[PDB]
Amino acid sequence: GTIGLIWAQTRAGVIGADGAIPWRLPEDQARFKRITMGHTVIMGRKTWESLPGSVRPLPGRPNIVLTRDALFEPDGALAVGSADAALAASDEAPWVIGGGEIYRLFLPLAQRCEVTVVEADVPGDALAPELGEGWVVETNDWQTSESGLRYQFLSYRKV
Ligand SMILES: NC(=O)c1ccc[n+]([C@@H]2O[C@H](COP(=O)([O-])OP(=O)(O)OC[C@H]3O[C@@H](n4cnc5c(N)ncnc54)[C@H](OP(=O)(O)O)[C@@H]3O)[C@@H](O)[C@H]2O)c1
Ligand SMILES: CCc1nc(N)nc(N)c1OCCCOc1ccccc1CCC(=O)O
Ligand SMILES: [Ca+2]
Repeated sequence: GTIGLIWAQTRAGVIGADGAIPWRLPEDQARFKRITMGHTVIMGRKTWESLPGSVRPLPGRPNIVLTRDALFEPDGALAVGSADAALAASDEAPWVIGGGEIYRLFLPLAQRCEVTVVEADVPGDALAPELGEGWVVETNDWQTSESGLRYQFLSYRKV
């Protein structure tokens, strides 16, 4: 089993504000879709609710949602009550897709983090997990989106 985390953050670590992602980055959406397609995706209940209805559930991927309500019913997805239960229901290579609470829950089990860093001085109430010792990453050139925002992809792997 290989657990991955995937997220997009500002340079300062912000990932969400008022239940949404406070920027638009189409190159990141395309990358996220390509990376996770065909894999189990694990998310917190608030992230399930932040999904636009047209992509809820995320198509072509088994959706798993963590909640403490044993009778929460995400149509087209599986609701589970614990990290162990989510992994027991996962395929061999699940991606943890947020949000802040769920990233911190699965980080100790993760083997890679696919991170998009965005150049945006925007505040928020949800933060990316802190990567301490144990990870190695190669830097990539910063890119400019058609939306005009500058962004960087980073692929962290466990040492
Ligand atoms: N930038 C990115 O890449 C990215 C990606 C995804 C989301 N986000 C943003 O992040 C924000 C959401 O993050 P968040 O931390 O607020 O919410 P979250 O982690 O997505 O969901 C939190 C919820 O998950 C459930 N949960 C948490 N710990 C649990 C546990 N141990 N066992 C079972 N269920 C558990 C609870 O649901 P119940 O209340 O139902 O019990 C809790 O309220 C949004 O603003 C979203 O836009 C950003
Ligand atoms: C694209 C946002 C995003 N980007 C990265 N790098 N990691 C995430 N965990 C993430 O969040 C996933 C949850 C929200 O996903 C969306 C939010 C708005 C529109 C579309 C999608 C996903 C679309 C798809 O994957 O088909
Ligand atoms: Ca129903």
